[PDB]
Amino acid sequence: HMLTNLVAEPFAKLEQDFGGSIGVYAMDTGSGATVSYRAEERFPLCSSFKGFLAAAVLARSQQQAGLLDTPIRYGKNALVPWSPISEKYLTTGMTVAELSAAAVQYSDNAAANLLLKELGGPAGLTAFMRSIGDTTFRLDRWELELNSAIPGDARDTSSPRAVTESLQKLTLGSALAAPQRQQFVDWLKGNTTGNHRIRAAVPADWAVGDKTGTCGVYGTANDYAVVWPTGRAPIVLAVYTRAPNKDDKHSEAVIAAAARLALEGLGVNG
Ligand SMILES: Cc1cc2oc(=O)cc(CP(=O)(O)O)c2cc1C
Ligand SMILES: Cc1cc2oc(=O)cc(CP(=O)(O)O)c2cc1C
Repeated sequence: HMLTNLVAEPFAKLEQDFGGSIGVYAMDTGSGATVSYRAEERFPLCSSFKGFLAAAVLARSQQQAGLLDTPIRYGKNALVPWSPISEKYLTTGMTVAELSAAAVQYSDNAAANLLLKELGGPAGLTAFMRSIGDTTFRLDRWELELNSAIPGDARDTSSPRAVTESLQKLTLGSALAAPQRQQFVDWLKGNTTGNHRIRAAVPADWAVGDKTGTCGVYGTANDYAVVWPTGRAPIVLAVYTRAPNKDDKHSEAVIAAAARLALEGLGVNG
């Protein structure tokens, strides 16, 4: 409770300047200390579900040897706006592992939908999240409909706390077997879409893996990350935003600033 109180007022001022709501949960995996701000409210996942999607693929690969190297062929009708990798392999197909890397590191929408199909759709990803003990996460729709970010709509949402707890289980805990855990971490470390979010708050000498989400409406965007500061245990954190009006713009700078405050509250000099 103490650390959450240290940064309560700065968080309130930051979201007031932003003009919306900011939700943050950050966990120091060494001491167990946490920082919360609106950490139990639901926020739209936007593309951030794609990280958990890749983890679910990795979990299935523990039971289905050769899943990762399976080729997937698809037609032009599988392409979705913002499919930067999968459009370049339309005429050849891609493997499940390549689709997973594209979904994580480029937020590729066609790749995400193809992998959702393999796992049984939104309910199948939700079922995987239930299997690791996450009772908050829900995915309901596909790309791009899941980005609607309608105020008060619980579809395609989770909470910053549940996102962080599930991220910890998959990247540092025992939810995945050791080889799959490191592959998930490696995919997150190679993300290309988050340079202006949590990574902007993290010194250059720290390792970081993250997954972004941007809904394109309602000031709604997010990022979650595992951060390895030098000389101490890793930090896991999630920063989610939303705003009341459809035309409100998200802010990457606000996400970076919220990450800075969370790390400061935890006592992580950065
Ligand atoms: C995609 C997926 C969905 C799942 O939904 C479940 O209800 C239970 C599990 C764990 P399992 O029973 O297979 O050990 C589960 C796993 C994956 C990858
Ligand atoms: C609708 C939409 C807007 C986006 O605007 C961005 O600025 C960044 C991305 C990639 P994301 O941050 O979601 O990983 C993005 C994705 C979608 C579907």
